[PDB]
Amino acid sequence: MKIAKVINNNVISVVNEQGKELVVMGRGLAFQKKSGDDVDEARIEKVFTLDNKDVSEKFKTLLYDIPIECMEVSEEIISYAKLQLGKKLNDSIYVSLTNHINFAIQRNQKGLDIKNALLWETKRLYKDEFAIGKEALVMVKNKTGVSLPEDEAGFIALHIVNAELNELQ
Amino acid sequence: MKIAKVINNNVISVVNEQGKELVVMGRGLAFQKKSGDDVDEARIEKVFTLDNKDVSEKFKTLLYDIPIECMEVSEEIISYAKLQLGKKLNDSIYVSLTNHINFAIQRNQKGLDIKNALLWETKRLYKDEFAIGKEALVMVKNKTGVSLPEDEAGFIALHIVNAELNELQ
Repeated sequence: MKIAKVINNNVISVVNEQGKELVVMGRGLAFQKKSGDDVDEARIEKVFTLDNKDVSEKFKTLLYDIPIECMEVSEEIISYAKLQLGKKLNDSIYVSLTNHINFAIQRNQKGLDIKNALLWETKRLYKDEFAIGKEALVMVKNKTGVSLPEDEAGFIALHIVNAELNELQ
Repeated sequence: MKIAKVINNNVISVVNEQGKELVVMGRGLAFQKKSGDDVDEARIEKVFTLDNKDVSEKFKTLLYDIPIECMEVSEEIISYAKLQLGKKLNDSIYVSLTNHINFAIQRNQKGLDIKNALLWETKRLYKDEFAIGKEALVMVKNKTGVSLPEDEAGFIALHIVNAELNELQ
């Protein structure tokens, strides 16, 4: 990607090929470089990505209202899953668990649980991915303490199967 | 949220409680205003949120890969679903469908088919959420041409129920 705009020597503005402007803070990113030049990845300290407030209505509350701690947790949870599967999983699961863990905490406080009505079938039909979900759950309860029931783990397994881009082992 | 850092009159830097530094651009955001003061909502024209090269492993590819068109579509999908349900669904579904749609396109192109073997149970067990999922899918396929089968739609329904705040109506 290339630098399109320059705010200062350290902070530059990039337009990704995916049509998204990024603001990258680095140290001397515009120094000894030019606009239209490919963004140096060594001097990158911090990156900022564009929220287009007109289009990104609800998208805003993800990047605003999700605790960074929960973010790390979810990233590491699915990194665990990705480590076990070997496949670069669909990005959808990562963001779903950040809100889902936070909502699970609230659900736990409410004294309510959700049920997976497909669980009896799911447990048998999807053994490995459910097991990885269980292992992930172990990681969840050991890192945060949040314990989700098998139903909820089943929903995670459903997201895992949607996250698996082609079974090939 | 507060304006903590100021690069110029139109571009400011917020430090959110969720440990997120934000670069918000808007005409006169720092104009007359002060550090520690709240970002003027009417002067918010463009927002940028922090992406960390170390922390955001997968979280990075979300905000990089997602096209603005697909974002609009997904916001509209959930808008349809949210209008039908009258429930402000969990934030996960919005971002999950942007990736799910892009990955579904890729899935369709690669010739990856995933038949939901749970769908046959889902028919009776998940009537409304799946029906609305289908209606939303109709909307997607008419607007974009991107057509998914009942199986994939069923998986979308699983995402919907994970984003559902239960039947609290």
